[PDB]
Amino acid sequence: MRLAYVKNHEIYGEKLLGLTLRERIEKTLQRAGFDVRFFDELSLEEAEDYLIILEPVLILERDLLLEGRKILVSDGFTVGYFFGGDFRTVFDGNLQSSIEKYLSLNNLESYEIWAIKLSNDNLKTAEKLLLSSLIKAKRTGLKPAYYDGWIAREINRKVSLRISRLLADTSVTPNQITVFSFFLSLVGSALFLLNSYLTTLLAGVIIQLHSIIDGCDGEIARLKFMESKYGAWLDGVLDRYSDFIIVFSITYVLSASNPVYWIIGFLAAFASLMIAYTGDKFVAAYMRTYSPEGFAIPITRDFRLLIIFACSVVNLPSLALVIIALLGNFEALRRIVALRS
Amino acid sequence: MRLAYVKNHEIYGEKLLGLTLRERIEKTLQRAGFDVRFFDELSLEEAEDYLIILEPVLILERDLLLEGRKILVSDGFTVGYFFGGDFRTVFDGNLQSSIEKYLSLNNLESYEIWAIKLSNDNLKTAEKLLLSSLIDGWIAREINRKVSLRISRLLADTSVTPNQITVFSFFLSLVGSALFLLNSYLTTLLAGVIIQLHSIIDGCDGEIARLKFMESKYGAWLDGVLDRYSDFIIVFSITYVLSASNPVYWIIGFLAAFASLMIAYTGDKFVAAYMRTYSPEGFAIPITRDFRLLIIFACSVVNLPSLALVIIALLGNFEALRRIVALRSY
Ligand SMILES: Nc1ccn([C@@H]2O[C@H](COP(=O)(O)O)[C@@H](O)[C@H]2O)c(=O)n1
Ligand SMILES: [Ca+2]
Ligand SMILES: [Ca+2]
Repeated sequence: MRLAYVKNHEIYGEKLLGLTLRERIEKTLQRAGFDVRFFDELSLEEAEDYLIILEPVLILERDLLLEGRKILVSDGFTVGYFFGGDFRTVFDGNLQSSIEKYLSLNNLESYEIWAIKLSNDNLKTAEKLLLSSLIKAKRTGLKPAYYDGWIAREINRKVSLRISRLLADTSVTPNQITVFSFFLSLVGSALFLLNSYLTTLLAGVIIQLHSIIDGCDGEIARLKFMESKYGAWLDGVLDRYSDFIIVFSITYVLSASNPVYWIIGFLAAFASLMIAYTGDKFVAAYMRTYSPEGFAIPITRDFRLLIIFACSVVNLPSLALVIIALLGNFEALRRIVALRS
Repeated sequence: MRLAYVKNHEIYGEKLLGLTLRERIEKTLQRAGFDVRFFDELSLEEAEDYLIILEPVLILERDLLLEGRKILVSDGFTVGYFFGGDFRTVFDGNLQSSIEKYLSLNNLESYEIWAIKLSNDNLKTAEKLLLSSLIDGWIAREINRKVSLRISRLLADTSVTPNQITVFSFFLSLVGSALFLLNSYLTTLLAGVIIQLHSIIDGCDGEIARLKFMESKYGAWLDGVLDRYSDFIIVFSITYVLSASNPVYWIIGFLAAFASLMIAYTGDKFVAAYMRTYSPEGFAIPITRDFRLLIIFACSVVNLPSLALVIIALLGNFEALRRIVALRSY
């Protein structure tokens, strides 16, 4: 057992994006493997490790790991104290004094964690930073199947985070967003079948909307601590259905004009599914996030859907199939070669 | 650090399926987290734990776990002694005496492990049991393994690696696919046979990996990836030929390919998300890879590969859907 002692402050009672700052620090520290104790006056109980947090803080990092004596800091400011079990031998019933003594006996290295000290002044800033911590990027401490591609990071998350901000104050769940997003991909696919510029343009727009909103399920999951194994599985599975059905619809319409597009469609669908499969099979076999260093063809899902959108607005959905088939199949083969080392 | 002391025996020098019995017990005990010491006369070094093996044995368990002092037995026969660090406080330079003493101070429980005591008599039996200890579905396990183990038995005494088998297996699937493209009953029949051969041989990579301690993460990744390529290319080849007679088969082929890929994806995504093997506890539609290839083989021998596409498209898509619903609880 590891104990996290958190000193009470009235500001913890304030709600930030659907949860009190109190439950936020509680849930983050629990995820980090600590039993939490809020206190006005500290009474020390037995544990292997002690984490002490005196000033009100919002922890933004996702995968906090605490091994060995350290002082936790955020931009030079002390966030909390991580003391060893031997703190018992020092504690004299006065917290202020006992910390002073323990620090004089030890030479604690400072350790940087992503956090923001809470004040009545800067909650708007806390909100902005909390939202920014929801993206799938190694910078946040998250450890997903794989991280956001460049389009996701610089285009799509900018929009979806603003949607998630509004959803945070509702009862909407991640699984509901995942299913709704899947449904949107079906609407887009149906629009392709109507075989006209107007509906093809609309299909493209709705597919890019789908791409954006598909980021909200993960954002809300992380934002309200509603992540689940099934949720991660379902989101991946339905994204595969979406990718296939979108290509199927475009291919089906085009095949009336030239049967050669069945071949291109087959290859585009295969490529789309295999970019996802090579990544998830990596996680399955290696038990770590898939995240290659250096060169890689940008043909992850955020790119594929943007390409479908762009080609659709100029009424050339056929071109999207060609690009995905080419780029996607080359990237899959490249991944095979690159991973051997 | 934990030390495994293994008494020398001439029988350890004999090769069993590509490795000496010495190398086998060494690698098994290393995998289990022990540093190995072969000995005629025992000299004790410092460690948290001691494992002592006096009689020549082949250990068949792959994930051996030793927590707390025990006597290791196989069908009542003592395989080895697992003593605590305090054995140091007892050891007097004579192994026989020290074991007697340590056992009189302790009341060790017996712990059952899968192993076989080695003699010049039962090495044929050792080979059979070792092959049997090497672990896509019920067809794979209960039909195909009967043939693949016999192939793996022969490959074990060569330098062939799991990755080489995986790539050769992939190549066979391409040969089968090419045969479908030639569009005649004879070549469709041959395609079916080669696809089932591919199914059988594809299990050899895992057998050889475990048998020769050559498992790797990349090997597991590569087999899965190339199996997806194979499933797609086989269906593509059948569909392409059929599309000449009726374009509706493009649709069925599309659905058969998707189904094949999604059965694999739902399974591997499960491992990625849950960090456990995917294994339903009750009913499931039998449409894992071993079944799919058998269906293609069977339909091909009566010149109806089109029926294989319909069956895979139907069973595979329903099974994917079933998994979605079922896992909402699991
Ligand atoms: N229904 C959902 C959707 C996403 N998630 C979480 O979000 C991750 C995916 O993030 P994105 O949706 O932002 O790409 C999943 O792997 C899982 O950790 C979830 O837990 N339940
Ligand atoms: Ca999503
Ligand atoms: Ca396989």
